[PDB]
Formats: sequence, C-alpha cells, structure tokens
Amino acid sequence: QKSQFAYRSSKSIGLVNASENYASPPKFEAISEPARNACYSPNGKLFAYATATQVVINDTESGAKLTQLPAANTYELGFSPLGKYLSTWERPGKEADGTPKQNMKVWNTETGQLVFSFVQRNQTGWNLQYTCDESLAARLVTNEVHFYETGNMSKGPIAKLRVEGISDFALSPGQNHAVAVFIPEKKGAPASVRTYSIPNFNSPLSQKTFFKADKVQFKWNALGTSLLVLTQDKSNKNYYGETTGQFDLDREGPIHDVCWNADSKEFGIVYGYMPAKTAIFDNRANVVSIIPPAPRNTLIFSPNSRYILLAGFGNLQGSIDIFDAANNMKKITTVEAANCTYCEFSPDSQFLLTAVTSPRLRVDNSIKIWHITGAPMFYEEFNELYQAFWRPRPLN
Repeated sequence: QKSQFAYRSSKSIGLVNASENYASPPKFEAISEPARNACYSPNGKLFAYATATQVVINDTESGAKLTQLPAANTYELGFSPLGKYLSTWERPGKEADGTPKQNMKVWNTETGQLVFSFVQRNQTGWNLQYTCDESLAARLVTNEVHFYETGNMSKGPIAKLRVEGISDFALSPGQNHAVAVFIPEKKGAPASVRTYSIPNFNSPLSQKTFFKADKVQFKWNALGTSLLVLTQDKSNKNYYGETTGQFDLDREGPIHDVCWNADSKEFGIVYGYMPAKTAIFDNRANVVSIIPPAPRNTLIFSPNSRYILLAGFGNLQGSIDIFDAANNMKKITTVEAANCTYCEFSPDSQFLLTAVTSPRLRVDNSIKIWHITGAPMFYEEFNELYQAFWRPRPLN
C-alpha cells in the first residue's frame, strides 16, 4: 500500500508515506515537548514516541492519537508482539520515604491502564519477553525466571523455573512456547545452557555446559525449533542448540554479525579479521555460499528471504552489497553509504533505507531510500537526526 517509515530528528518527528509523495498521515501531530524516543509495534499498526511529559500512541494509518500514558523521564519503549502492551523504562530512583521507585511499568494500549510496575536498574534486558501469541510474559530474577499470563499478570507469576544461578535467558517465538536459559561460570564449574518446554518444566530438552564462558548470546529463528548460541575477553566461540542435545571459523578472529533468515531455512556469518569473509548455511550447519573477504561487518537478510545484504558500518567508506540466494548468490547491486549507522529493507524487500544518526555521528545526518536495483528514490539532509525506520508489515 503505502511505504511508510518514521523519523525523529532533534528538530522534528513524524511519519512519512513514501508512496504519497512523502506526506504524513493527516491526523498526526506531536506533543508540546520535544520527542526523545520512538518505535513501531511489531506489526506496525501502532506508533509510540516519548517526550519528557507524556507518551503518545498513534494510528499509523490516519496518524490519529489514540492513547495517553503519563510516563515521564522515559528512555526506552517496547511493544508486545501484538501491540496490546507497551513497556516504558524510566531512570531508576528512590521514593520519598526511601522506597525504590517502579522504574518500568507495563501499559495497555487500548485503555491506557497501568497494568503493572517493576523496579529495575539495568537498561540491558530491561523489558519483559513475550510469546508470539502474547499470552505469556517473562521477567528475570537472580537464580530464578518468572512466567506470567499477559491477560492477568497482576495476580503474579503463574509459573517459575527450577534451575539456579541464572544470568540471562531467551524465549522462543515458535507456535509452541519454549525457553532457553544460561548460567554464568562459577568456581569449580563451567557455564551452562539449558532449554525447556513451557508445559514441561519437569523435563529439560537440553542440558549442556560450556567453559571459559562468562557471557552468552541467544538467537532463535522465526520457527522456534533451532537456536544459535554464542560464547563471548581473550576468546570467543560459537555454538548451536536444536530443540534436544544437538550441536552443529574458516578465518581466525572475531565474528562480526550473526543472523538467521526470515524463512528460518538459512543463516549467515560475518567472521574473522578484515577483510571479513562471509558464509551462508542451511538449517543444517552446512555451507551454501562463501562470500569472499571484503570490508564488511554486518549481514542482513531480506524479509522475503530472497536477498542478502552485506555492509560495513561504524566507520567511513561504508559500502553496501546485495546478493541473491535464488540466483546463485549473484550480486545485483553495490551502493555506498559512508558513515551509515542504520540500514533496513522495506517490508516488501523491494526497497532499502539507509541513515546516518546522532549521537553515533554528530555530522552528515541524513535519510536515503534506495531501490533494490540501486536507483535512489529519496534523500533528505538533517542536522541532528536520531532515528528513522520502516513501518513493519506482516506477510505483504
């Protein structure tokens, strides 16, 4: 329909229908206060932006304001998978008497009701995780993991997890709800990774342990069946879990990016000291494609799982290449976006957005939308641009 994206600069904030000669939906206008943050719901039906005083939820079709949240001093925002809940991280603190304040609260989007409120100090892993049906939520306590019913989480944890000494965890986005958890290294014991079905707390699905591991990184695919695991000062190594006791490098050095494919059939890796080589796999850990060493640090799959992007960010001279899984890994396009700090396919995988953002860069902030062929369709100069992103659509 309309190729809509959002933008927020130091000067303004708005939604832009690229199919409409780049105009905003008629019923849209921001708050008195300057915006400090913004985001879309996973299905792109809603838009939220944060100002000092309040938080406003709009309709991405009309731009019409829908909901008002009395959330002040916010820094982070997050939509639940079906956008029926929105979480707001504030900066932590203590109450008049001395009580720690409820930094992050959960809100309803069609009633504007404060359903819940937690105390937290971290910004990393702040939000609740959710199932895809948005029926279950998950919080992280020392040496425990809590589960909730999203409909009625006020009553408390409907379920808890047995295992002890949990450092981080990650839910499954499959049809049937599953969990993946991690235990940091202690004395006389290595780190460990665990998977559980939510029905089965009693019966683990995987129980693996890992050494010289203080940290970890989980990467489920769209189908909650397979799961990548990454051990990460002196060394880094990459593992694989497939739920079920399943385990499955050509260049010595760091892995720069790890990414699944939208169809959950393939995945790729940007690894080793530069120029970084790139390898595409299958759901089995077998190579499909070997992209030769190039100055790249970032890999992205197109939503339609047809195109593969390979770029270099975090520095100047940032080019972009686009490869085609269907055409024998042909390259069809090479563009450059120097100092690009953000890049993303349009929902229909036909266009490509690039941007340069502050404070990751205080010079040359801009927006540029590209065809999949290489032909630009838009460009806009900013002084201090903060974010710019597509309005996500499902199964277009």
